[PDB]
Parts: sequence; C-alpha cells; structure tokens
Amino acid sequence: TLLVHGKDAQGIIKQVLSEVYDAVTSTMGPNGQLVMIKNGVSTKTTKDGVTVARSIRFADEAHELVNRVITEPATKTDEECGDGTTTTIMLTHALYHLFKDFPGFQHHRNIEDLVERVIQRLESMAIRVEVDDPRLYQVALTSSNQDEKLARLVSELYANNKGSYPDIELKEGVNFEDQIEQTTGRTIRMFYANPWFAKGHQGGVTELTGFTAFVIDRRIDKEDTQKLIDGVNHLVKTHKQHLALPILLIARSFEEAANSTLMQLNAAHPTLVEDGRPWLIPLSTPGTSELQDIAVMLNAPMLSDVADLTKLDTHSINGQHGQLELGGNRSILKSTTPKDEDRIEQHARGIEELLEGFSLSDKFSVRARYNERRIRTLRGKLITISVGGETYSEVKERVDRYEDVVKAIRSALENGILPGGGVSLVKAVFGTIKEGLEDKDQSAEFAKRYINSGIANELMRLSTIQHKLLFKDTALYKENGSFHFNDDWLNTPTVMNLATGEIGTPEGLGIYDTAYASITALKGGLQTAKILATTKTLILG
Amino acid sequence: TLLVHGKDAQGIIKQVLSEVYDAVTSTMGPNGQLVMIKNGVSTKTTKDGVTVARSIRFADEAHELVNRVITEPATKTDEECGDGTTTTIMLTHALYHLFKDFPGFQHHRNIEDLVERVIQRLESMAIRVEVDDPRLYQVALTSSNQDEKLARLVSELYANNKGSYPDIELKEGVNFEDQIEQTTGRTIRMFYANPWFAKGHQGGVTELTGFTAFVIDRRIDKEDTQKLIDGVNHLVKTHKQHLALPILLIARSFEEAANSTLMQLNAAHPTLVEDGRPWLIPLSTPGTSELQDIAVMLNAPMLSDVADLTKLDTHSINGQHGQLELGGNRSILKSTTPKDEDRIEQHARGIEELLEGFSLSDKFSVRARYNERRIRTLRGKLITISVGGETYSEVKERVDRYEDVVKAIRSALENGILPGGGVSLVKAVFGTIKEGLEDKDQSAEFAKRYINSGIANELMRLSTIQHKLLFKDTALYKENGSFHFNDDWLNTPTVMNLATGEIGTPEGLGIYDTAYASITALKGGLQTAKILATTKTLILG
Amino acid sequence: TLLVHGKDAQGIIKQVLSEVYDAVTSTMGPNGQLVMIKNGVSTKTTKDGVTVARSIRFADEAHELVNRVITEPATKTDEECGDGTTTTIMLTHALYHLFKDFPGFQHHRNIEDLVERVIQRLESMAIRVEVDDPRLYQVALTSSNQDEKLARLVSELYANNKGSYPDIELKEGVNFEDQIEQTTGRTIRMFYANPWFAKGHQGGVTELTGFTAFVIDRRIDKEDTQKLIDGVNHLVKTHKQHLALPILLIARSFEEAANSTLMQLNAAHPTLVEDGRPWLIPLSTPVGGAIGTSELQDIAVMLNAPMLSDVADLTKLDTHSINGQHGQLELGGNRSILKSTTPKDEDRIEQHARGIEELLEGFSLSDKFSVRARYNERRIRTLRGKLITISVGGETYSEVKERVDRYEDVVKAIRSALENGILPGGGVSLVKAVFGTIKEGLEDKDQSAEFAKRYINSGIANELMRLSTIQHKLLFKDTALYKENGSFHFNDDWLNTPTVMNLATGEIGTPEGLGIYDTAYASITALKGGLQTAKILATTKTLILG
Repeated sequence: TLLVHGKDAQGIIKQVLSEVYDAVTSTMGPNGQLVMIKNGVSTKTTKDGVTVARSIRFADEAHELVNRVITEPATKTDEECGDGTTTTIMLTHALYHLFKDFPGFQHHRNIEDLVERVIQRLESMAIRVEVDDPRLYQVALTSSNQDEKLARLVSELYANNKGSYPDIELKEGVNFEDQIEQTTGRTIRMFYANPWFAKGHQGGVTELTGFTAFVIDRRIDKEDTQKLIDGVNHLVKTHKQHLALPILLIARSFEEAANSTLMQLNAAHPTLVEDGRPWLIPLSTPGTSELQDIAVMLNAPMLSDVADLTKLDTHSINGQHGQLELGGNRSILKSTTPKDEDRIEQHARGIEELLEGFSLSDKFSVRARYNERRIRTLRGKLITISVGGETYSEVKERVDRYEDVVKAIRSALENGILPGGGVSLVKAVFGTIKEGLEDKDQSAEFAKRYINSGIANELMRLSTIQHKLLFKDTALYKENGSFHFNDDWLNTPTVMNLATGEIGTPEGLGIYDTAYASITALKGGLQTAKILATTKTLILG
Repeated sequence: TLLVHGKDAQGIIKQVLSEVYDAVTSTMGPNGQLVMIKNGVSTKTTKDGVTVARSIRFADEAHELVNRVITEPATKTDEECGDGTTTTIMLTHALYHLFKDFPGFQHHRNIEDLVERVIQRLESMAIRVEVDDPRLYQVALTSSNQDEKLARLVSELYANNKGSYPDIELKEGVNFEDQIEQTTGRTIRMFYANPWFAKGHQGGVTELTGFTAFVIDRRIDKEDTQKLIDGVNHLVKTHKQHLALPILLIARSFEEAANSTLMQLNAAHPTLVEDGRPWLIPLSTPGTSELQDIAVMLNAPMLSDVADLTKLDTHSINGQHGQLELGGNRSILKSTTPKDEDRIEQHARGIEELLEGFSLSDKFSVRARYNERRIRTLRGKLITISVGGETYSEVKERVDRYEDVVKAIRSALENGILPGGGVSLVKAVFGTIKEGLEDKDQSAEFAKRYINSGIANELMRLSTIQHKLLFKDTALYKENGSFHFNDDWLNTPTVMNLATGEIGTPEGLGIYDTAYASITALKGGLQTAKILATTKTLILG
Repeated sequence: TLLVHGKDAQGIIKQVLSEVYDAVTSTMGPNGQLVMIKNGVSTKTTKDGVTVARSIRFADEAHELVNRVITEPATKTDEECGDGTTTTIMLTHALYHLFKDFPGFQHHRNIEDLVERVIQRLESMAIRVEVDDPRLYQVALTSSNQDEKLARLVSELYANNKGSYPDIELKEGVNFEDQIEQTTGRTIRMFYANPWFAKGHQGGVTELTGFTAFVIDRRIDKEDTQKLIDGVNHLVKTHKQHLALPILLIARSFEEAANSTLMQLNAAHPTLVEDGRPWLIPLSTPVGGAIGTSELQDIAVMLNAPMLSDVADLTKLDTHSINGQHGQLELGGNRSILKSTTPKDEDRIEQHARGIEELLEGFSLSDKFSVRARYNERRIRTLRGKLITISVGGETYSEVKERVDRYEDVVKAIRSALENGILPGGGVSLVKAVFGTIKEGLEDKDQSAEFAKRYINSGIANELMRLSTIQHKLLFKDTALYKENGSFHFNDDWLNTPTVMNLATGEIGTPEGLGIYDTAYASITALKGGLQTAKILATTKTLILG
C-alpha cells in the first residue's frame, strides 16, 4: 500500500479536522441546524453532538485513518459519559491552530505548560453543590430541553431523600402517565452463573430469608473442580449446625466446567433441598475491592484461593438471617439488621478516610471516583420509574430524556457546577494570565514566555469560541461587529437565555455545566491537538 | 460513503419536495390526472393520493434519504387513517416556503406560534355531529355517488339505534332486494389460543348458553404451568356447586407450553365433558384496560397473577347464564340480562366522566379516542346486511358502495365535520388574524410580530392553495385572472359542485370533510416542514 | 427507479400506441400483410390479430408499462371470445385522438355521453337470427377463411337439429377424413368444490352409474358446518334404504371451512366407500344474483333433486322428497356431463322446458330482446342440448391441429351469431349507428337546442363521423370503391343501401345482398372497451417505474 510523508500528511489532517468541525459545531446554539443520518432503509433526524460524531464516515483510507483519531477517542472509548463530545472536538480544532501558529519544540513546551495551569484553575473554580441546594433544578431544566414537568419531578426525588443518594432505573411503561416505585433497598452487582441454580431451575427471581455467603477472588474453571468438592463437603459435613441455607459462593467468574460440578454437588445431598430451591448458588461479578464491598454487606469472609474453604471455623463462618432477592441481571438486598448496618457504616467511613488524605488533583481522577462508586453501592436506595406516553416512539424517546436528566444531576452533585455559556473557560484563562503577571516573583519569566511571545493573547481569543457560537446572531453582538470582553465582565458575566429572551449573569438566569465534562474536554482536547500537530507520516499498509 | 453539507443539502431537499408535490397534487380536482404504477409484471392505474405517495422511489441515495421524511410519516406510520395524506404533503410544501421566506430563529418562533393558534381555531370550528342529527344524510348522499335509496337506509340504521353505535358486516346475498339482520349483541376481541378447545376440536364456532369467565393480566408461558394446575383443580374440587360450564380463562397471551397443560387438565376430569365441548378454554387478546372491559361484560373478576386463582370465593366467582359465541377471529356475546346491562352502563359512564374532565387539546389525542373505542365496544350492536341485485357483478359493486357509506358515516360521527372545498382553513386563518388585530389589549404586539412583518399576509395566501387546485379551470376563476376572497365570503363561502354544475355555499350544496384528517394534516405538515427547512447535513454512511 | 412526469409521459404513451396500431392493423384487408413471430427455435407465420397483440414486446420498462394497458385488456382477460381484438385496438387509437383534440373535463363528459348513445343504437340494430335461417352459412363462410366444405358441415349440424342446440367438442383424429359422433347427452354447469372428492382424490374425471342429488340455494361457509353434520347423518342413518350412492350436494358456493368438514364426514362412514370413490361430493356453480337462482332449478329438474333454501332443511326430508336416480353421470373439474336419461326423466325435463317457453310467449315484443328473455332462452338450451364429438382429420400432424383451430373458430362464431346477433359487416354498422344518433338528436325538436350546442356547434359530431369510417377505409382501400376520386365519401342515400366489395368474387353491392356479417357482441364490446382504455391513456400524466 501507499506511504504518505511530508506536507501531504499535514494537508490531509487539516482537511479532515475541518470537515468534522463544521458538521459537529453547526448543531450548537439557537440557530442549531439538524443532521439527517441514514441507517439501513430508515432515516434518523437529530441534533446530538455525539451521534453526529459517531456516524461521520470517509471514502479514502487516508482520510478515515485520521478520522479515527479526532472522533473515536471521545466516541468509542467514552461510554460512561456521553456529554462533552461536541466540546472536545471544538477545543481540539482550536488548540491545533495554536500549535501550528507557534511552531518548534520550545514553544510547544510553553503552550503545554500554560494550558496545564488553566486546568488547575478550573479544578479549583468548581462549585461543590449540596443535595438540598435549589440550583439542581436549573441544571435539570437545561438538560431536559426545557421540560417543566420532568425537571420538577427528578429534582424533588433527590431533594426529598435528604441523606441517601437514590439509584434510578428506567423501564418502558404501558400508561400515558408515569409511575414511580420507591424502595429502601441496596443493589448488588452479583448475578447467576447458570440459570439452573435459580427458583424453578430456569433463571427466575429467587427470594430468600436467610443465607451463608462466601466470597472467592479467583476466576473458576476446570482446574478448581476438585477444590470445590473438597470445600463444599467439608462445610456440609462438619459445620452444618451453624449454617443457614442456601450457601452462596460469590466469585469473579464461574466457567461451565465448574458450574456442572456444583450442579451434581446439589444432587449429592437431596435432604437439604427445600421447595425446589438449590442450597448452593455460584454468583459472578463483572476491580478486586468491589468483592470486598460484597463481603461486608453479607458478613462473608474474603478468600483468595478455592482450597481455603477447607480450613474454616465458627469464627470465620457467619450465616445471616436477613432478606435477599437474587436475579439474572442483579441481586437486591432488603432487610438489614442494626448489627449489620454498624459494620457497613464503619467500612464506608474507611473508604471516606482514604479520600480525605489525597491531593486535590487526584480527587478528580478515576481512583477517587471509583471509591465514591463503592460508597454509593454500600449506602444507596433503589427507585424504578416506568416512563409513559401517547405512542411507542414517544415513550422510548422520553426514556432517553429521563436518562440524560439522571446522568446530569448525578454528576452535578458528584463532581461540581460551573457557569455555562462558554464563561468558565474565559474566566480561567483571563484569571491565569492575570495571576502570573501580577505575581512579582515570577513576573520576569512569565512575561518572556507567554506575554511577549503573543501566546497569552492568542489563548484569550480561543476561550471566546464557545460563547461566540452560542450567542452570535443575537442581541449581544448587535451594538458593534463583535462582542469583546473586559475586566468588569469577569466579575459579572453576560449571556442570553434563549427560551425567555433576556440578558443577565449565568448565576442570575440559571445556566450551568457539569464540571467533569468541561475539564475532561480541555484535557482530552489538548492531547489530541498535540498529536495531530506533530504527525508527519501516514502508513496505509 | 459521501457527506453532503451546506447549499447542496438544501438544494437536494428543495428538489425532492418539488417532485413529490407535483406527482401527488396532479391527482386533485375535476381535471384530476392519472398515475400509472408498475408492480411485478402488471400495471395499476390510479388516482389515489396515498397509493402514489407510498410508491414513489428515487435512484440516488441522497434523494431517497429525504424522500423517507416527507412521504413515509404520512404513509407507513399512518395505518389507522388512510385519508389526509394528499393534504399533509400539500401543506408541508406550502409551509416549507414560508420558513425559507422569513429566515432566522426569531421569525421561526413567531410562525410556529401563529400556526398553533390557527390549529386552536379549527379544533373549535369542528362540528361534533350527534347520532340523531340529520346532516349524516348529506354525507351519505355524497359518498354513495348520489344514491337516494342507500343513503336513506344506512342513515336510518344509525338514527333508529339512538344509544348504541352499530357495527355493520356485509355479505353477498341471493335476492334482487336487500335483507337486514339486526342483533342485540356485542363483539369482543377475545379468540381461541389453540384450535383444540373449540367445538369439534378443530377451531370451530362454539355456541354456548352459560359460562364462568376469569380475566388474567399476565402473559402465560412454561413458568405458569404449575399455577394453572393448582388453580383449575381448586375450583373444580371446592367451588363446583356455584359453577356454570365452561370455565373461560381470558388472558393476554397463551404460549404452547401452557396450552398443552390445559389440554391434559380437560382430560383429567372426563365427567364434566358435555357433547364433546371442552370445559376449559384459554382465550387471547391482541392495552391493559381492554381486559377490564372484557371483565365487566362477562361478570369476571380481574386477576393480576395466575396463583390468585387459588384464593377465591362465592363473592368473587360469578357464573353467567346468558349466550356466547366463541370464534377463531373474535367472540360474540348475544343474550344480556337487564341486571348485567346495569353493570355495563355504569362502567361506561365511568369512562365518559373521565373524558368530561380533560382539556380541549387532549380530546383529539390518542388517549381520548382509545377511551371512546372502549365505550363503543361496551355499547355496540351487530347488524348483518346481505346485499342483492340483478347480476353477480352488480351485487359485488353494490357491496363496495355500501362499505364506502359505512366508512364515511363512522368517521363523520367519530371525528367531526367541516365545510369542504379548501374553505375551513381559509376561515381559520382569516379568523385568527382578525381576532388578534381587533383585540386591543395585544394589538400592539400582534401587529409587530405578524402584520408588519408580512407573516400574516403570507399565511393568508397559503390557505387559498387547496381551493385553487380544486376550482381552477372553472366558472369561479372566470371573471378575472384569479379569484380573491373578501370579508363577505367568510360568512357565506363559494365553491362548485362538480357533479351537478352549480355555485353556492358548502352548507347549501353539501361538501364536507372529516375534522381529524384536516387538523392532523396541519399539525403534521408543520412539524415536517420545520425539519426540512432547518436541515443542513446529510450522512450517507 | 425513475419517475416520469409531464410532457414526457404523454410522449411515450403516444409512441407505444402508434407502434401497436401499425403492427395490428396491417393484418386487415385484401392486401393483408403477414407477421413472422419467433418462438424458441421455430418460426410461426400468421395474420391473426390476437396472436400478434399477445406477442409484441418492448425493451424499455416505461414502454412495456404502457404496452400492458393497450393490449392486455383485450388479450389476457379476453379468453371466452378471441375475435374483436384488432377492432378494440383500432377504436382505442381513434378515440384517443378524439380526447386529445377536444381537451378539458367539460368536453370529455360530453364525448363519453355521445359515444354512450351510439352504443345504445348498436344494441338496437342487432338482428336476432333463427336456427333455420340460411344467413348462418355466410357467417360460417367468412369465419372459416373461405372454406366450402367446413361451412357446409357445421351449418347443417345446427340446421338439422331444429329444437336442440348442439354442444361441440374437438379431438385430434387419425384418418384423412373427418368422423362425427352424435350423443344424446346434456352439459351441466356444476363442478368440484375441492379436488379431493373426485376419483383418485386429485381432481379426476369420476364416472357414475347412479346418484342421489340435492340442490341447496345458499352460499356455504363456516356458519353452515353444524347444519351439514346434522343433515348428512340424518339421511345416512334414517333414509339409507332408498338411497343410491353417491350423495351429490349441489350449491352456489362451498368455502374451504365447509369442504374440510364434509371430508371428515366421508371418513366417518368408511363402510359406504366403493373403490376409492367418496360417497359425498360438494358441487359449485358460478351464477350469483336472483337471475342466477333459476339455473339451480334447471339443475334440480335434470337430476330429480329437491330444491332447498336452507342447509338445515336436509333434516326434514322423506321418501316423497328423496329420489335416487339410476342413470349415468360424468363429473368434472370444469363441468359435469349427463348421458343416460330414462324416458320418465325426459318427460319431466320437457314439461319444465315448456313452462319457461310459455313465460316467453306472454311478454311484449320489446322485452323479447332484453336480458331477461335471452337468459330464459339460455336456460332452455342447457335443458335441451346434445353432445357432439368431431374427430378432425388431415394429411399430416400439423394440418390436423390447424384444422382443429379452424373448426373451433367456426363453432364460436355460429354460437355467438344465434346467441347475440348479426350486423352488416365491412365497417358499416358503426357508420350507421353514428349517423343515426346525430340525425335523431338534431331532428328531435325538443332537445335540438341542447344537442346543437354540445355536439354539432363544437365539431364533436362531425369529428365522430370521420372515425366511424376508419374500418371501412382499411378494408376497401386500394380497390374499385376508391377509384373515381381520391377518397370515397358517404351520403344520406348510402345509409339505406350500403356499399362494399366481396374480395373473393370481385363485385360491388350491399352487405345484405353479397353476404358479409359480424357477431354483434364482438362489435359492441370493442366500442365499450376501446372507449375506456382511450380515456385512461389520454388522461395519464405520470409513470412510476419503482
């Protein structure tokens, strides 16, 4: 195949990045255009930044090779958070032109360094919103495409449950009206290894009022078949007196070689079978410390090896008499005694204490957010909303609109809130320039690198891009050719509510963004911009 | 694949909308042309708007992509009502030009708001015609191609049965004269799960003079096989004294796993078999509240779970001694005692009271119309007319002529009536402009948005389009180049009867349209127009 | 696929109609050209209008789409009557040019009404020929392509059998000479409801020497399944002593719901099965309407069957009502054929035939030419008709099968001649009908004011006169009628004594004098069908190829 080198590769990169920019940006604003996507023999018409980005294709192999670098990192890998895909592609294009404008390795190490200081300001500027705070409604109203009914309902659900963070699931209903099902119960990530072990022997929903759980770490296959026979028969023979059925063997993965062995082990002792219910259930989980949470909830001992089942005692074995609901998708706990809740809360505090002693940068990392996900599983309530409507298509669309509201409010309380309308980036850039210039200690170095170079000024012009796209062709850009920011506008910003038609501050009107989305957009935008600027060779072979 | 953006996309959209408009509109009027459609190795030649719309194809993928947005929403999704597809494509084309003529987001929100107020006028102008009202004869006389005998008979059939909406079936008779068979009986949506349960064990028409029905909600499969054995044997053993055979188990769906179980349960008690007839029949229905109607008709209790069959009493169990005719397509009730009719009428009033307390906009929704479909099932009589004539061909043609009359009268009473000839839309536009301008409170704002802009004036020109296509090349457009409306014509409109050849008022001559068709054409025309106007991107990958 | 709209659609339609017109019309006349058709690896050379029409193809889809509207209605649907396909295409082309010349919906509604009044004159002009009348020979001579031997033989077969109308079948013989087989046997319109009930259980030709028929009036479906079980088991149990198998249940229509029930009823009594033959056969008749009711009454009289209104009437029966015949019957998928009829039965049939004849004797002269009288005559002909089987011979194999087809054309012509009527040939009857209709409307002083405005002043009347001449022109151009001047023109005097030319002899005279006639049904249907297809082609503006 062909090999592209020199001015031609940098020629292709520029063209692809241009075409992707135009298609994704036109979506934004009050004059937001619509994109018409073909799928098979149907037509889907939308204005969703992610969906447009996911679906752009090119004919040439060279063009497509580049296209998988600008979209796909914020498209295929980004499965957890859908929002902030429009923004990342936007900043990539912006910062790419900054790198082309100040060439050479010495400038690049200065650009990368200033942008890194701006990121530190945005991480500081984040407003940590509380559960009771009414600002959640404004975030809910914006994310729901100006829904008055939905934004009221979801905001109330979090506000009424002051003390516990509600986990919300969605199902396609039957009626025209919506129906809410609130439950005081914990959701676990464990599920059936094989459908045979459930009630009715066909993957049903087995309800229990007593159990004895055991958490194994290893992935179980044909090699552990003998260790299970030695393990299970040890407890059934020796330690039967202090044992509440059924015995739950929670692990990472159960292969079909091991599942077939444990089916026969149930048949070996037919005396312990009560109303069809098998007395031994293998349970898989899709992350070592998630099983530690599973162990604490059900008073189960943590075991490394399968052969450790033999060496056990009354001190290690603890059979619970609560209430559990096993399932093919997930298991649900319900009845938790005051003695058990003391153990769970003590374990939850242990995770919280670890988060208290980390740096400010690591609080926004995957480490801290996973540890917060551990806490919420250990202390959470389940709510099931069945969404309704007039047709079939109107229901499933309303389901997606609910899911966007939930994702927005969850991340709002979790991560933070920043002034919307392309304002938080402008405040951060103008803040960091002023801070470095005003600080008389490093003012000599700061002026040489950024100010006198023209990097500082060029970076100010970039932050404006989002505010421009949002509020062009409106009454802000009416007085002159283009609106320009000053020192006063940083203290009291200026936007426009497109629904109402009024001018004010984002704090006054109520326009906000999720902090994690806007920060990741700048981090990811910087990395992808740098790669594109510094590529000189395309290999198609 | 290719990606179309900019002036090309709006260029493609403009062309496809043009070609579809020409092909569908040429059908309308006295000089109504004809379209010649190919299907396999034959030729269908028709002037049916829907059929033309359904069958238009394009060679290019870009062109076909857009074609699925203009035709297919009023073609593939519109299965309940065939009429009002020509009108919807007509208004789409009209309103698309209005959006291109007043560009920018600020104008668009004004257009959408004025058109919305026109819709509120048509919904108010609609004559909800009553059963006893003699205007049905005028609709019947128009639809039957000026039949004096047929329009009288069918109108009398509806008028004499004041209180019940008659369901009409048609059969090819034997005599010269027609013969009418009136029956005071209801049609139900239930039918056989398996052909074995019928008379003769091969899906026959089982006639009964007594039964004991039970309505289950759940979909029944292999999981409910044990619950049926426990349920059926409980009633047959304990509550046999107050039980009239056969026992009807009405539900949502019966799978083959459950049907085979209930076949064996019939064989378990051979003493209760009378003349071959199985004493237990499963009955499926293709909408939770439709089973509630089924429950009320047959004095059956509503049951959520299959296991609820065990916990039952003489208070809950009620065996009827009427007359029922079970069938593979549908079941038909006949003998209803005065005690039962009191229960049905009371339940029907409960549905009517719910409709009384809704908003005016929701009366034309799917919610209200489904609830009216519930009422008509609960209070509906079956009539069988056997159509006769001189030959064989004259009979089957007269059968079709009867069917068009029934379709017309049903839709007239159900939906509403409006003055035809493209007049009701002109009266609506000219009414709404006058109301807003005359109202001195909002006259200042109304003039700025609509009148001074030229929106109001341009909207008046669009309402004329249908009246133009219908009565061009005739004696209305004879005196001058083009006919123009005035203030006086709104009080006494002017059309032309194409059959007779006379000039008068639609009220005088007798030209009418169904209200739901004309309203939904404007609503659907507005949405599709807006989308086409605001699209800038076509993705073919 | 592509979409054709506007002036291009009307452009294609005009071209395809032109090519089909040229290919089919060239067949007609004394200078009648010949068409050479390719079929597989052989060559068929013919001057037959229908066969030319069926075989014309086009390459472009748009062209073939239009071609299926001009040919196929008078080609694929027209199975009963082959003749009058050349005539139908001819008039389509003519009336198409008329609709183009006077455009607009107001003109069109006037054209359709005038042509309708021409049709009414042709139906009035039809001469109802009698069996003994020698004119049938002239019709036979023209239809046989001037055969002296065949036209004599077939005309004699109808003339000698004065009283009974002969049904003629044709078979490929062995000898050089022809052989005639006359049989006293009737043809009935009943046939199998389902192929299972026949001999071999696959729609075969079941031959019987005894039966017990029962004629039901109603159309039978799923509603009558219980009434059949009660009915059949009543006769099989109670009245088995006076019952000759099989039991024939003749009715209007048997639906598949009822047929499946009667299959099981045969299986219920396996003792009465003889050599595979099912003892119960449902039999349908394609009639419909209250005119159609009385054809089943003929079916009832032939087989000594009782007339029954309802299916439930099968229960209340007795030895007086039930009558099992011991004749001979041949059941079939197309039609059933009776053969052996005892002198006792023939007395009942002739008495019933006289009852229909007496009804025709006491009606007015105008009503004798109506649908009522002609249908009642069709009843008589079925009740008194004989079966004749002619085995056609010749020198080779190909000469035999060609002569078979030439026989079939003569039979079809003479049948329809006696049935429908006779009109003066040579494109004379259409000219007489048009010139009659114009003169009648103009001379009638009551409606003369309106008639002049719509037709005469418009130039429609005069343009319609020019069209009726088209057939006469094609037939007698390049001959001594069109010799004195450039073109022959009709006058007032020629309507009283028309002028043609016998192409065989070479003489000038009147069609009545020389002996040139057409079947009335063919000429009427050509005008009706030509008008409908012409209207469609003129008013089409769009072609969808997807």
